[PDB]
Amino acid sequence: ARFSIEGKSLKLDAITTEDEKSVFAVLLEDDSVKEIVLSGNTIGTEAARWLSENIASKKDLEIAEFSDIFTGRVKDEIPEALRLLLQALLKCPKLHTVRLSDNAFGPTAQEPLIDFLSKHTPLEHLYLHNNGLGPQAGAKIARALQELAVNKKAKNAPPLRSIICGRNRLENGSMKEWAKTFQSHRLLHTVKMVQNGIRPEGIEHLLLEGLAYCQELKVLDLQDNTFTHLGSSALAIALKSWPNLRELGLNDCLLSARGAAAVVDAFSKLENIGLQTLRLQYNEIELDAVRTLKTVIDEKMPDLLFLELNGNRFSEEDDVVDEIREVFSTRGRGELDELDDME
Repeated sequence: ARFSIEGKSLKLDAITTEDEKSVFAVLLEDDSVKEIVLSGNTIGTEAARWLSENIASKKDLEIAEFSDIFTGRVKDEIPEALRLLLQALLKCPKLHTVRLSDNAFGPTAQEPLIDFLSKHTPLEHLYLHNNGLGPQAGAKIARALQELAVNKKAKNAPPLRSIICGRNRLENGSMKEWAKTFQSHRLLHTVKMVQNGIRPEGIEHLLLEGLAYCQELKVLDLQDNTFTHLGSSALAIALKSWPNLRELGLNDCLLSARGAAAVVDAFSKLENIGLQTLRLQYNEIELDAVRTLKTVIDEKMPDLLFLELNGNRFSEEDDVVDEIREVFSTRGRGELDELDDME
């Protein structure tokens, strides 16, 4: 059973009488509830206390979509409801996916968040995007998630599979911590830390000291973070570590021209590339690497389906473009994006 009040825009400081008889009747009557969507409403303290008691009873709850549930609330008054909700979830043994994005978590709201994240061993997919964390709080999430690995390990719990944490200003200052968090979770399948303001030295460290140890990695998205030649050379080295890589997201990462050359040259050296999606939008990439890429895709990437090169430093009119297009045509599979905004 799936319960949703999504986008109902409810200013719930508490749970009324008919609001309890006409809104959360299913959540208050059904026990086999497997999903709960509270996204798009404002949850006050009292309401949170109500839901908590009606959520801890759902022993088969697996998905908790609680993104966007505190808009309008005073940042430092959210901790009580958060704690009440997260502590109720720690009682749901089959809860594998938790989403808490689009929620402003100040340093205070971070305590119950940290305790929960460090204790919920059944967690497999976490979504924590756009919470205004920052470097300080970012390392706290990292650190807590490292405690999760230990608890999971002692309890034989399933491994963490997804980690979506972007648009949270993690930047360079919390990268030594995440590297450690990825060392703790080497069975990860999806990782997305887009738009965090991470810079060259943080990208390099994160890739080589962290992600590189994640061999089951299928999807990696480091969209909108500064790579430069440094970060790029660090990727060129990490690549060989992900034999199961399917999607590599690198849009707006300013890999640089030589950066991109180094990255393309790394791929050329990998055999059996099961890669399907390659995003290289706005990376200051120039013609020469695209020509090299052209060959690499044709000879070394038989499963490619999506290629993004818009915004780079070569023109759609260069002959390599029609060459690429022809690789797809002949194969009958794969597509290039529209190059309408080149440099």
